[PDB]
Amino acid sequence: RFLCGVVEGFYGRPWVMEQRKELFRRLQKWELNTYLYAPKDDYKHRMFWREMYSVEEAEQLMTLISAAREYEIEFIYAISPGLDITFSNPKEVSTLKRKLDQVSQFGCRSFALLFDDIDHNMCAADKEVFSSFAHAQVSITNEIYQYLGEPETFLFCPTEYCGTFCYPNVSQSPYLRTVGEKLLPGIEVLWTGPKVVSKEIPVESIEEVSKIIKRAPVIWDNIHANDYDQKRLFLGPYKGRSTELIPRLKGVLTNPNCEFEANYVAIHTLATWYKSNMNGVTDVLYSPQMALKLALTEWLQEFGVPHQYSGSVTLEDLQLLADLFYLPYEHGPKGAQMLREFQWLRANSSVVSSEKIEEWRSRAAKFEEMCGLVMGMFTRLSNCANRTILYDMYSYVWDIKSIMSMVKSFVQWLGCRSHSSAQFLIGDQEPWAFRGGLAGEFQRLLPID
Amino acid sequence: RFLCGVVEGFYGRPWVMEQRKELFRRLQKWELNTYLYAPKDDYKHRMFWREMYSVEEAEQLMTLISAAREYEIEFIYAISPGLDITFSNPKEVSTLKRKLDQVSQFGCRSFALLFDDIDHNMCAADKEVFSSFAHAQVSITNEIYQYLGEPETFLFCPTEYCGTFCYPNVSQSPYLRTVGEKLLPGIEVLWTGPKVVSKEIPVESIEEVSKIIKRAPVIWDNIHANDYDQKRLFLGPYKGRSTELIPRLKGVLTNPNCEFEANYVAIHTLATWYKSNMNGVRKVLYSPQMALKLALTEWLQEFGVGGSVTLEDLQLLADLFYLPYEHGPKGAQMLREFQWLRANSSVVSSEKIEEWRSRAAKFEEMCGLVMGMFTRLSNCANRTILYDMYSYVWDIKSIMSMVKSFVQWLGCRSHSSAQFLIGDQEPWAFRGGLAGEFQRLLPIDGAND
Repeated sequence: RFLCGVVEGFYGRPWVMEQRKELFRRLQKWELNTYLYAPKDDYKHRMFWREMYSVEEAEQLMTLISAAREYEIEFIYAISPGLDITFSNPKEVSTLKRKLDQVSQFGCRSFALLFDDIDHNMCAADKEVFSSFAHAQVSITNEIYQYLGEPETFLFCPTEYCGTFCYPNVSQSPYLRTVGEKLLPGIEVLWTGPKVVSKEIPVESIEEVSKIIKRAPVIWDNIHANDYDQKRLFLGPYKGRSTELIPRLKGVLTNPNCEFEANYVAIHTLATWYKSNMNGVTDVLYSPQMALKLALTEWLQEFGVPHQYSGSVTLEDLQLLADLFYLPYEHGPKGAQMLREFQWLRANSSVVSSEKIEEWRSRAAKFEEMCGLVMGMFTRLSNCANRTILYDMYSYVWDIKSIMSMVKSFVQWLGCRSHSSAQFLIGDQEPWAFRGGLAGEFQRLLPID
Repeated sequence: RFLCGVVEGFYGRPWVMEQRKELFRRLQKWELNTYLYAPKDDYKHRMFWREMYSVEEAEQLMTLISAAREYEIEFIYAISPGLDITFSNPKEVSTLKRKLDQVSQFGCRSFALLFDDIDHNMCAADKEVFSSFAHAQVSITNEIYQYLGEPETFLFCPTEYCGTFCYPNVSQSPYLRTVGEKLLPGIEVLWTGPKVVSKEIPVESIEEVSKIIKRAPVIWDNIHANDYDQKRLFLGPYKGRSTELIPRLKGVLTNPNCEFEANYVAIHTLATWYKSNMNGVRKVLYSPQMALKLALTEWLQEFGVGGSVTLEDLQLLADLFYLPYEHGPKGAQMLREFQWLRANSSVVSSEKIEEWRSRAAKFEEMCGLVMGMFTRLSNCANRTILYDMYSYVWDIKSIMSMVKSFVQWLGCRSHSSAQFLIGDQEPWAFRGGLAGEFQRLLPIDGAND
């Protein structure tokens, strides 16, 4: 039993039920088998957890679970009470029991309770009754696990769910020691990696946290998570994770972008990565570039379902789009090539000599060709017939077009200003000082590398 | 008489029909009377305008027109033929006639021809039949206008509508002379301003346009439109417009933000500019500050069901996202305080450093006010208003917290190391993506020769 699926786990704009039914269709085509419902800004889930659903909310949740059971996807209703809860008071425990009982009647078999992004200080009665935070949380998890008759897949996310959040280490922390000692063995734990956003989840960190919890954890994976930076978007493949982590784990649950239609690659490459191996003890039987190419090919076929009726987008346009928006700690090959060409062009911009003028103007012409490629990419993407995918990522491609036009203008200005032929950079483009709207001003007034 | 209303005329995701009915309810509540439907990223309006409506969206447009007529708002179905239109081809004119005629059979009574961003001239036989491009546009506008038997309100938007678009000057341009002579009266024109964002439309620019168009223009407002960057919104007043423009104009149409729920303040302050100030003809009196206070009071009344949001939070929110050019008083105060502190940064922790610490204490207090504004706005009952503007308040929250940590490092500059915090966020994990990196590498005023 392996829990390979998608956790909705971001902040702000939760998905709609039609999007989740399309997600359940998408997982069943890709042989994935789980879905963890935990949207942080759904107000019946986090900010108010004592409040019960209405009749229409129960109906849409009931048909959501029915669509999941139709599509062989294990719906896991999670619930995060940790912002305001008295664990010592049994009234909050019984209210949580009532809420989990009402969601039991909607057809849910798998459940979870989540304790994330909360301060480590407790109440006065919680400090009076119980010794530490982890003892109270593991007593709540054991009480809910006994109250629901020990479900087959129950998930528990700790407050120190990554390597930076736990102190002093992953092994000397008293929190993970209490969690590993006092927990029932059928309850799977959640984990993220060395950070909240992990560049890599190495094998040895998984093995030492499997020592400290005495179980194989399920990695909540915020690789393509979009909630911390809403100016960014990630369309890279499922990289940074070795294929030998599958026998050392109980599940991989990816937390994708806040926009649903930008998540074809981020779930399909996870499906290809899970299809690499399933058992047995720079990567063997998995290439992230080949999984990225397969994801973009199937996504181009998704684009071609309405095609052009009611130029079209090509595969090279999608590859440029994925290379422009790749990873929280990486860019694409084309994006890094454009970065190093612009850094070269602004290096010797002030003094350019002969053969030096020849190579400068040739690489400036190559940069203008790449700028025309991104203009053609945006124009062919805006002429597509799948309108929902266009509306989900219109701000990002609009922002990269509106930046790259002025970058193309400044490279044309530098081509003018290599020789003494008057002009000004102000006369080429107006030097605006209001990008971001008092956020980019503070961002540019803050130091970078 | 006067066409004071809202043009839904941006790039991005167009609004759904139910929030358009909510918009019609708000326009009925604020004594506005117009709505210019022209969403530029719609696959039936701008591109593929020749395609007839389907058998499931025709009833949606019919119910939208009937909901407009219920609240006594003039639905103006604009159409943008200017992508691949052949003006001299009569079959294209017949397809345009059938397309407008099927909206005329949907109950729509006002129509508009829109010619934005088509300033490229005609070609082959199209360019030689007509003497100028404007002659072709006013001839097909007169043909459509007499085909419909002269409707009461018809709007012709040229491509030379911006003051910098008209070449040369305003009066010396041949386009505005051809439009002002060879177009029939009763077809009112659309004029944005001396700029495309229109910081200040004065009386004299309106006189210089009205002497060449021989009528009064209905003024387009991109004063709160965020379709050019989509990284900020605008909650400011209707600043930059004299009260005496109402007898010299035929209408004012406001293009608001692409997020619908952030448009309460801008449309309401337009309403307090019009219906509370000089409805009559009078050939300074409107206070933008009191209009902003009234708009924020009514928006606070919208915000109720209880997340305890106060009016100081909304004044702070409107000051954080204020105008395309200006900022709020509190936002400019925070920016000038932060640049004073980063200019007068203490080497170690007499007179200078004490005043520095006092201003740093006030700065961290108002940063905590920003945090309180976000955490009270996240607890509001009406979730859709939160979901529309979540990215902007999240961005300003995270940027304000990093700026507060940088001020905390600046208070102990000799003691602490690795700048603000070494937490693998020195590029803020490449904030903005490639758009942010190329924007920071653009020489606005830092590397400006």
